[PDB]
Amino acid sequence: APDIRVPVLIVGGGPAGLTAALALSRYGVPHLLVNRHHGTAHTPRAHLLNQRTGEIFRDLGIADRVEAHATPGHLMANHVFMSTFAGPEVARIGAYGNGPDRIGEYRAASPSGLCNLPQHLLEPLLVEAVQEACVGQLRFGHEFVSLEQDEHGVTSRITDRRTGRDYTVRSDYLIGADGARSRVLAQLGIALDGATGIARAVTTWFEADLSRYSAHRPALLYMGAVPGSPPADGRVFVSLRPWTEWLHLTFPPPTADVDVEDHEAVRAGIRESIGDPTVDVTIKNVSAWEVNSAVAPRYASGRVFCVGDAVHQNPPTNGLGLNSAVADSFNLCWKLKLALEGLAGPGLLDTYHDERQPVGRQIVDRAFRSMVDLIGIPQALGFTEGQSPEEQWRLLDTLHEDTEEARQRRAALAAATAAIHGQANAHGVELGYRYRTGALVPDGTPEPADERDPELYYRATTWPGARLPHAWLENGRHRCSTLDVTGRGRFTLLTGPGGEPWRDAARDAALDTGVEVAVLPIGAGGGPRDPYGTWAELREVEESGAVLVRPDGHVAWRARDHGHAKELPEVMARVLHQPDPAARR
Amino acid sequence: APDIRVPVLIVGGGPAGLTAALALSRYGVPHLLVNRHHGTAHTPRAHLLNQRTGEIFRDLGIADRVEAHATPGHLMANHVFMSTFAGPEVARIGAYGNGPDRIGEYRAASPSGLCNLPQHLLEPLLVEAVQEACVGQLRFGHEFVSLEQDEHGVTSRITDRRTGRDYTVRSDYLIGADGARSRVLAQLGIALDGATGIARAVTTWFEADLSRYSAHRPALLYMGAVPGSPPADGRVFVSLRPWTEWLHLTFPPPTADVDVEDHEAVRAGIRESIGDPTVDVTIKNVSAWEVNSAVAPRYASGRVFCVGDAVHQNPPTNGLGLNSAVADSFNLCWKLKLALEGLAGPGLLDTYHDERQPVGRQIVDRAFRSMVDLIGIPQALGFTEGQSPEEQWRLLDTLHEDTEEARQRRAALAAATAAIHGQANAHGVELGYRYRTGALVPDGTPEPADERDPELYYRATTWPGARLPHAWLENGRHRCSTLDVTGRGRFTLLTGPGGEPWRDAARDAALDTGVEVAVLPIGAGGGPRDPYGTWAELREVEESGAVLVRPDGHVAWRARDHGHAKELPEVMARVLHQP
Amino acid sequence: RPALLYMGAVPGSPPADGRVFVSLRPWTEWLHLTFPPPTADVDVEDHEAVRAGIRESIGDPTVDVTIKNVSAWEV
Ligand SMILES: Cc1cc2nc3c(=O)[nH]c(=O)nc-3n(C[C@H](O)[C@H](O)[C@H](O)COP(=O)(O)OP(=O)(O)OC[C@H]3O[C@@H](n4cnc5c(N)ncnc54)[C@H](O)[C@@H]3O)c2cc1C
Ligand SMILES: Cc1cc2nc3c(=O)[nH]c(=O)nc-3n(C[C@H](O)[C@H](O)[C@H](O)COP(=O)(O)OP(=O)(O)OC[C@H]3O[C@@H](n4cnc5c(N)ncnc54)[C@H](O)[C@@H]3O)c2cc1C
Ligand SMILES: [Cl-]
Ligand SMILES: [Cl-]
Ligand SMILES: [Cl-]
Repeated sequence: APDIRVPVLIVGGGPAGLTAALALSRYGVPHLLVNRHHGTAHTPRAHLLNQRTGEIFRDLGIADRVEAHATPGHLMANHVFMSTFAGPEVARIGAYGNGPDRIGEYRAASPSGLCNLPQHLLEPLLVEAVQEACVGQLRFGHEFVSLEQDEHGVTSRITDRRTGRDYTVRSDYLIGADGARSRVLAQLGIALDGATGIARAVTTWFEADLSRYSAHRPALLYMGAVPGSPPADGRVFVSLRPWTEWLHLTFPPPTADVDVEDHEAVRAGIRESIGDPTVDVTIKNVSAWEVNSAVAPRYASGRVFCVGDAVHQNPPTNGLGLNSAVADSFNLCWKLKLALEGLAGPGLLDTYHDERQPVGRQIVDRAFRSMVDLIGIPQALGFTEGQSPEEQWRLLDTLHEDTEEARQRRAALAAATAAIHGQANAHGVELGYRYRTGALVPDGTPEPADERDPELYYRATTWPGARLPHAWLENGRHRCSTLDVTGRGRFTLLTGPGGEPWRDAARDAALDTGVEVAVLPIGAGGGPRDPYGTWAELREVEESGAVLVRPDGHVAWRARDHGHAKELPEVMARVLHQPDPAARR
Repeated sequence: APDIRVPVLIVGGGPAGLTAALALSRYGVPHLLVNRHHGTAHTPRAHLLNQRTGEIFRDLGIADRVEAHATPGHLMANHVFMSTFAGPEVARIGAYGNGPDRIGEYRAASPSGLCNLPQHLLEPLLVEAVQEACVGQLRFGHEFVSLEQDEHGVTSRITDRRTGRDYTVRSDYLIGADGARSRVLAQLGIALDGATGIARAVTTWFEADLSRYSAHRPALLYMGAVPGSPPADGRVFVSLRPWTEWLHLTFPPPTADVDVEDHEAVRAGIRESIGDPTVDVTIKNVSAWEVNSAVAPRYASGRVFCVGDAVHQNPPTNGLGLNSAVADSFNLCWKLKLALEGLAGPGLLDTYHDERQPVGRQIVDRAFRSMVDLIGIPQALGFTEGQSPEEQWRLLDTLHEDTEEARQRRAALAAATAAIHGQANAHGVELGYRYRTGALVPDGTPEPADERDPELYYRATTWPGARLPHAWLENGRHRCSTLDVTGRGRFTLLTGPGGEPWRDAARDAALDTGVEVAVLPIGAGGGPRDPYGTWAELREVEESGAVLVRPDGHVAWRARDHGHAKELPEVMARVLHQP
Repeated sequence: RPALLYMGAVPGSPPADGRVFVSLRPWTEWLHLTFPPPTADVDVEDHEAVRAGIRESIGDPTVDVTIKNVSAWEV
């Protein structure tokens, strides 16, 4: 006899969990979320919000609230390598699409920019949105202990940490959003692939007016090396509030004792990284963080689905962790809604693993290689163990000399610096991932490809599994994206001139499946216009064709022309995995 | 074969029709709206937004946009009777719940205030919200010509006025939102009851800095009488942007040359009303419009439903027309949504007329009686036709003498002033209307009644048919009304401690009817809190009981205790009029 | 749809009767350029004719138009 019955139990109220609660809130699905801690994040942790996250927050209706508090992209314009903050600079690249060679592609790719908003500010914004909708319930100070699942539901044991009293929750489904060392994932018998404690990071949150060393070269990341240090002893400054509020990251050797409470010693390390004793440093927090590089081989078992840091862990390079957490929960929730309605079978819920687990592998691999690229810069300079400050100042000074030695060091520094685009301008990784199996019906066309590095370069496509291309439309006098007039908990069929047969096809699809397909003509039927012609360029179907958009803004299917309209009802049945045991496997 | 097939055609793009397109947008219902004019309203027209409209705009997600542009309630604090604007004042009452004797009741009654936002500003906000949703389609410059309907739908003939191209729309339902002289209502064979041209009103929109004559007595309405005029020649000043943007209203006798383009003449008239020839007056527009008071005996026929000015017309007094237009469309759209999904029949759509026609009768009668009350002030002062300026100045001055004559006029003024509460503080009209037949199950309790004038005084109740009472809840640390956590396209069952049996009952109701009833415990089960205990006081059920709230914020049913749980499935089948 | 140049054509005009709006102070101060035919009598003092033409170019008579200057220029 269970204490609570609810359609969905969310375990964990970090970004992944709160994203799932907000999505289910927007879709009208009652849920309970339990979070072990009494409050939201009390330190910055992850901060970089990429364009995909920006699009998901527009769909969930919180983008304006996030933007009001976040650092804007133009104050993240560079990625800097330096000696001390007050000393000579080593190298610099354009970051986050601000450089003239990337800014066009970044603007064409999304209605959203990149911005910077740390977790102690983001999480309260998600909490407020969830409380305002009043569809599900948040319980902070409540700890998940264990689960059993069966054919029909999931029975979970929960502890109220204040009262010490246990209770049980019976749910149709459970979301594991409980972060690294997930108890939910463990209870499923799923063990991550990869290494644990591959490094420690010591992250210090502090206040210091460093505007004299930063404002002329605005950046999110200033990566420093104090002359007389081995190459591994890099000092990473992260701008949180230009140019007064900061993180400082060090990577202590495996055999160093870190006293997180020793503010005195941490303050002296930061003053050494700055190299200007007149800058007053106030410590706000110091945290030691075990860095892993690991990914779950399976994301789900039965009626339990794990998201975010429960199924992927990586170094902070690329800032992919937070963005991938948001996109995991946004992939899953519209699928749980249709299953709970009886409009989709367990076959649709299986596509969560099929679509998201390969992205988990991709981001863990990319973040690892970007962490290893960092040491290339001080190596190119000729920095090693056992060098005096004076020897390293001389290597920096002799860098610009008219010798064979200096020419080769300048070449090695340019090559080491070029590789940092893999973390500063990784547009293909951020926006260009495509689901190749899952809640989609291939059209028989080959995947578009070119000679450009697919990690660095995004290429807009309606190929099924791809995120729908962004184009500026106009609805009367209202400027709106292709991504703004799709999603929001429904399927949308984008059509054009000569697309009338799509209306009866969509009508038949909804009758056969009980799922509505909204028909939206662009540049026809009095619908939104394509003022620049950009949508006609990107849609890759003819005027009479169609692009079928899922509730998460990925393309489920496309059709060159209205010759394919009669396929739509069967396409929708296959996307929804509607349990037809005669249906064709 | 029709040109266009669409669930709902809305005819008319004023407040009523734009509200319907916004509600249908929020509910995900594809629709088409045609409006004969190429633009939204080009002059202020209706401006007073009452608390109930504020609540509906909170439901439809646009109340913050409206509030950013509107005059706030505290700047509409008085209703003023005066001579000239620059001359001596005659009388004053508190307005719109600003007086100390009404402010408490107005604050407890709603999460929303009253505000002032003219139609030329409000209509673009609704259009923008509809275009942003991109669920339905707006076509301005398109004119409805005629319809025919059958068992299965409605076929309308439309003309594109710029091209003269004609086309046909086949819709399941049609909303007539086409305003006064509704072409849609006519084609239904339904004629209004009440008179036409009961008067002519001349409305001048102008700019003048009158802060010196208004700031010390903030009002929406300054009602003046230039000494040497008959009582019927009242000048109504309406504040639009304190204190530089105004309307000036007059009621010329049904015989008089009204040149609307004669600006220099209107301008001279406004200057005389002000009584201070140094004030610069810039005319922005002059409009003549015929004041009616009629109400349709029937709001609907078959698959066609008429809202707002199509079905009720009244003088501007009480500003009920704009508010009632919004509440008509909000009553109707959630019922259409359940009808289109096959979860309700024509029986639910019949409740539109049953609920809203009686409110149309009430507002037309109240507004007429409020218009008639206005002449009572100048009459109390002893003003009549055929008096000189000096004669009327003398009567103003003598009003405060220690004579019997002056004692009597003083008493007659006070009584005529007290009647203006029926337009200035008519809280029971604005918020307290209750549906007694329609999409509701009466609980078998007698309707709460009391001694207070029910036009003036709102009495909060969960008696089925009433608007759900406002209480402040807190959901975690988020402050929210009972009205914020209900509505928004769904049925909600508010419960309390010992209400667990309502869980199984709502699930059974969903199985039998196909309509979800969201269960929301207050002060139990980790749900929203009632920090003051106000909700426990207003809910008029026990802790273990239930209040069933409709998508429009009205109560469909209540139950004293959890023993009534087993009744919820049949209650839901009767509210939805399932065969 | 922010622009320096908004080039209009009032339906029922010859192609050569283009109306060019030039944004000078977004969105309250403007130029309006026409190219009258070589026959036309241009009266740079008839503010009320010029005003009626701008209102026509705009297509919304609720927009108040205040003339600052009219000039004819030999291209
Ligand atoms: C100390 C620390 C510092 C970090 N700093 C950075 C950084 O600088 N840059 C960067 O890019 N990434 C960083 N990360 C990772 C980043 O914070 C995550 O990628 C991001 O929060 C997404 O995580 P999530 O919501 O999946 O999990 P989390 O943020 O870990 O949240 C999961 C939540 O579940 C709760 N929980 C755990 N067990 C239970 C249970 N049994 N019952 C109920 N609740 C439970 C936890 O209390 C926690 O609130 C850091 C991580 C940690 C742990
Ligand atoms: C000149 C004027 C001044 C007013 N001033 C005041 C005031 O000061 N105070 C006050 O309280 N009330 C006033 N009103 C009334 C007030 O505007 C209405 O109560 C309010 O507009 C709500 O109206 P609605 O949406 O029902 O209709 P409306 O605002 O009349 O809008 C209906 C729309 O339908 C369109 N239409 C008509 N026929 C067709 C067709 N065949 N096809 C397509 N579309 C069609 C019209 O173009 C119009 O835009 C005024 C009305 C008028 C006409
Ligand atoms: Cl804690
Ligand atoms: Cl938003
Ligand atoms: Cl709002």
